[PDB]
Amino acid sequence: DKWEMERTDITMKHKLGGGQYGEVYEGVWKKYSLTVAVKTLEVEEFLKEAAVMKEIKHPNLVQLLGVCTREPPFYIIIEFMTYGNLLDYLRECNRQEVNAVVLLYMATQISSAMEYLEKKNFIHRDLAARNCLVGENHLVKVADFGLSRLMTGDTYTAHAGAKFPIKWTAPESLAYNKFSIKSDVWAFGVLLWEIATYGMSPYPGIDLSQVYELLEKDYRMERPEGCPEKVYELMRACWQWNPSDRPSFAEIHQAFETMFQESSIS
Ligand SMILES: CNC(=O)c1ccccc1Sc1ccc2c(/C=C/c3ccccn3)n[nH]c2c1
Ligand code: NA
Ligand code: NA
Ligand code: NI
Ligand code: NI
Repeated sequence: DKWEMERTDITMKHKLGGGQYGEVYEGVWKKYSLTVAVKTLEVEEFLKEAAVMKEIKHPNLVQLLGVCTREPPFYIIIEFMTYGNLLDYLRECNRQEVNAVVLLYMATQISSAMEYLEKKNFIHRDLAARNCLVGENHLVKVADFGLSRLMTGDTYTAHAGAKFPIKWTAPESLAYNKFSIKSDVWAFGVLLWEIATYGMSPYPGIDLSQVYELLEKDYRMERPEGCPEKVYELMRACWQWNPSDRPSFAEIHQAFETMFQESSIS
């Protein structure tokens, strides 16, 4: 395995982001003088997460640097994203800096990554602002591929009693445990809303237990202040009850590439 490397190549620092990420550590890869992120350690899931990261490559997907899978503790070496997660980044930013153009740019990058996954027949299953990472100059990458899967059909069935982030999860996924690229499209809609609100929590003040009933009744979050109408329209298409009525990531991406360029012209 070309991805396999010597653990002693890495000097292990403190846990990343005060522990919010689970067991993931800042580390220094000494040879290359490089700060990296190291995921350590059922290991069954852990190892497949690594095999997946070896299959996917894209400028907006967090890149695998290497692994030590041969003996415990197991390492998963991932590129270090200097600004941390998108949620905290949106909350803490200077909005004059991270403005309407930047928000468009973020959606374009993320949708670019999802269009690539869609074309490859993968699903992510954990899309959300907390799972995106931010680099210099508002570079954004999707991370956390632990639940990512290469599909054999058009649908994937989570194991019985698996539990999900209710406010990001598509109705068919909540009810039937069925995931598809369409379910990702739904979650991407929630991510857009997180972006438009600079990291507000979705369905504000609405208790988790009532969310599914509301969706069945075709309640959807309102258009965030300052959110351009075209973007709200996309959100609403993402939240269609029928998965087959949700746009593809190819379409979503094209819509953002268009908006982003027109905004850059101004
Ligand atoms: C087990 N958990 C994950 O794999 C996971 C889940 C959600 C989001 C990310 C990750 S893995 C991860 C975590 C942090 C990073 C970073 C840097 C994090 C950071 C950097 C500055 C300040 C605060 N946090 N670079 N690359 C990373 C990869
Ligand atoms: Na999801
Ligand atoms: Na599962
Ligand atoms: Ni593109
Ligand atoms: Ni494209």
